[PDB]
Amino acid sequence: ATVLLEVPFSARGDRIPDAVAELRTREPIRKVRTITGAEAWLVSSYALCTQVLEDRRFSMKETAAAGAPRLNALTVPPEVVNNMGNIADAGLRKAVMKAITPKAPGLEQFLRDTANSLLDNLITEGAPADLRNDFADPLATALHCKVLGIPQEDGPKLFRSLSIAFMSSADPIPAAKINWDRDIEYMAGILENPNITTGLMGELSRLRKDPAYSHVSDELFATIGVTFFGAGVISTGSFLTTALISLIQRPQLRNLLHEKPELIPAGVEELLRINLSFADGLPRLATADIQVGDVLVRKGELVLVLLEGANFDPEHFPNPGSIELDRPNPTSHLAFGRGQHFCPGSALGRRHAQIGIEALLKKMPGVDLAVPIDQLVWRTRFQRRIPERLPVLW
Ligand code: HEM
Ligand SMILES: O=C1N[C@@H](Cc2ccc(O)cc2)C(=O)N[C@H]1Cc1ccc(O)cc1
Repeated sequence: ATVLLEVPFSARGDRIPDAVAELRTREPIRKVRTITGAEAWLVSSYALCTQVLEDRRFSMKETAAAGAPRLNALTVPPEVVNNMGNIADAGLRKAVMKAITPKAPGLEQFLRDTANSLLDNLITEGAPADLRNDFADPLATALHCKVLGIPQEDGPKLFRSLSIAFMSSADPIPAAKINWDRDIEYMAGILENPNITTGLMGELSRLRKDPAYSHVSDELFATIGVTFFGAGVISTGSFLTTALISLIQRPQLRNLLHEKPELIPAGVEELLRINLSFADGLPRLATADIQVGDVLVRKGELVLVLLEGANFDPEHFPNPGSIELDRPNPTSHLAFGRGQHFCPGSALGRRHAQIGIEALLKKMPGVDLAVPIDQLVWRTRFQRRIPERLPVLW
């Protein structure tokens, strides 16, 4: 006799496990056990994933309630699970959104110059190069320092928190609180620094002294900086890293995008659709009894939305494992979520990858893995799937 299915199925981010297709066709909502020992519903078809994400009765903020079944332990204060709600209630949503657009002046040129500079340094050092630690992550870090308006030299200090902040742990993590309190204090100091006049933190620093915002807490202003740096850098760094693997594995596609770079936006959209960067389903707590497929989810139960369940669903994306640049529904994937909590940095994440890949194909058109693919070391118990090193030659 066996147990309930345990999630996650695999930490590998280069291929989807066969178990996902069997679950989707046979039991697209199914009971699973999480690493905390809690039970949850796993949803794995495009139709049911979209239903859950569009129904606000499946709540993200209630996942932080005491005594709720948990996917993993919180690494942030519980009020921060409601981060975007707190931002909107303070009247700051429009300000935050206009600061993280890729259309900000100098931003695209900064991204291009930084990507080229990183790749030139790698070419000078000679092969093998590590495209995660010496390209994808520094590019994500540099981009978010610029978007935030904070010194580039402070990027690596803030980055150091992320290997702990985004763990997917059964128990609370002592180091997460140490790093959180320290990073909050850094961002509080940025708000009092008169040299910080640009980017998101420059705008928040001005709004803090505006009478319309005098009753917004200093804690919220600092929290916006820490959370947007952290979520943005881990999400863009990890997506670009695993998109580069998908590209390297497909020399025909790599050659086509090198010859016709005007197809890079459509290629990136497919690379988003097939991306396995999210290591766990997205969690929601049922606030009511809700019918999902054949199952009545009860109030208080945990539901997990499996993004690669939806994004590889052949009923919505025929031939789902194939990158096809002429699909009729190309942005209808769930890589950025759906509904109330749709990613606010979607446009910035697209541009980061587009410019990173464009620069790579110009400088490194023969890029290939320097080791057999089974030699990549996949990070475990983490909210993203990423290889620890990505050694390439060219
Ligand atoms: C390719 C890059 C990215 C991917 C794949 C991605 C993916 C996602 C997904 C799937 C969600 C929904 C989570 C849920 O519903 O539980 C989300 C939300 C979020 N993302 Fe992104 N993201 C990316 C880039 C960014 C960037 C660049 C930023 C900020 C600079 C950012 C900040 C956020 C925030 C703050 C939320 C919470 C939204 C809310 O609760 O309403 N992300 N992201
Ligand atoms: O809990 C949150 N925390 C932050 C994201 C975050 C989590 C941990 C951390 O150290 C920094 C930011 C938020 O903006 N909203 C929510 C929901 C969330 C969680 C993870 C994620 O990848 C995206 C959204």
